[PDB]
Amino acid sequence: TGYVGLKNQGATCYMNSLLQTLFFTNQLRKAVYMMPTEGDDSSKSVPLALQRVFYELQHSDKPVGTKKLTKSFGWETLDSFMQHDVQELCRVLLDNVENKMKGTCVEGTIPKLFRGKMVSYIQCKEVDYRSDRREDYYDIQLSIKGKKNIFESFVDYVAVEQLDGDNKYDAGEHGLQEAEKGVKFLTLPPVLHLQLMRAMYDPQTDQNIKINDRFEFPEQLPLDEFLQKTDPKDPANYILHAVLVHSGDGHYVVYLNPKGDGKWCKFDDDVVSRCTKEEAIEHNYGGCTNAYMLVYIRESKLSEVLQAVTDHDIPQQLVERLQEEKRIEAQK
Ligand SMILES: COc1cnccc1-c1ccc(C(=O)N2CC[C@@H](C(=O)N3CCC(O)(Cn4cnc5c(ccn5C)c4=O)CC3)[C@H](c3ccccc3)C2)s1
Repeated sequence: TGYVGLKNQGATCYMNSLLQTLFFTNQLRKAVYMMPTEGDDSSKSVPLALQRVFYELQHSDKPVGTKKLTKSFGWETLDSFMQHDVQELCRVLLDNVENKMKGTCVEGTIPKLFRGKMVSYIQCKEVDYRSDRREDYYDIQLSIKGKKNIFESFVDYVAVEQLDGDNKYDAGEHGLQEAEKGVKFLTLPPVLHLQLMRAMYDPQTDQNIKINDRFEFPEQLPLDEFLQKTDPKDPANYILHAVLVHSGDGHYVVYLNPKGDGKWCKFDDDVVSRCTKEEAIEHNYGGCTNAYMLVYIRESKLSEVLQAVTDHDIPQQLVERLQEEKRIEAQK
């Protein structure tokens, strides 16, 4: 493979899977390295700690650890991971980084990479009144129960809902109204984080029940037909980068093809093996082991996103600090 694993330090669950997905977002990695953590607290700093994991992933020949990172964002006490969805762990990390990059030359990399735009509208069926609000989004949550595949989930996602008796829209001056609500996509970003809604509410066992149902997703994904305006110059065609997997009800795993080239690996904690396309994609449709999150890259943008990273893409200042820091760790 040429690729190093992560040590599975706590019940950090999905974290290793997420870290790897993020690491192989090369345009993100190289921005991360440029963050000015010169005088950042060694242990309190989330942005430092991420630089450390990345550094190590790029250099270590031996499984990489996460303790200082876990501690940094204070997710240690058991339940810290269970209580949160994978996209929340993402948000925490990216938000920290987004903010650290403020006032620098790499200011703006996060939104640049992950933020798409969207419109929620309410349209009264009988009256002229229409509310329009554009929203930003860094990730998309798809319904799967009773959907075959991505297309059916996306369909549902932009589906029109009717606001009738009881759910009647309060149209302000025009009282209650039969009205229809929907969402529609203005843009998609270079990198597309999709989460599949496999946990749902239990009015019985009162826990999060996992839906192991088959759900189908393609290696290539066209989305122009979900846009308002399409663009000939750059269509919304997406390339499958990463499949975050979970089996049971739990072991966590992630398949990547880091260069987007269909050369897949399986990343299970310390153990990284090359794997077949089948093992990565169809084998994880489900029906138990199955995907819960996908990562697509916009074909047009692959080469900037997955731009090559050299060892000289780490500031030598940063290297110095980490090397010293590693050295001083000398147990009798
Ligand atoms: C015995 O306890 C242990 C001891 N030692 C180590 C580990 C444990 C464990 C304890 C519990 C484990 C477990 O099995 N859990 C808990 C976490 C949970 C998890 O990893 N999640 C991330 C993916 C997730 O966010 C995806 N997602 C995001 N947003 C959503 C939905 C649905 C609606 N919305 C708005 C959604 O499904 C769901 C939660 C697991 C899971 C996996 C797949 C599908 C559903 C749910 C279920 S493992």
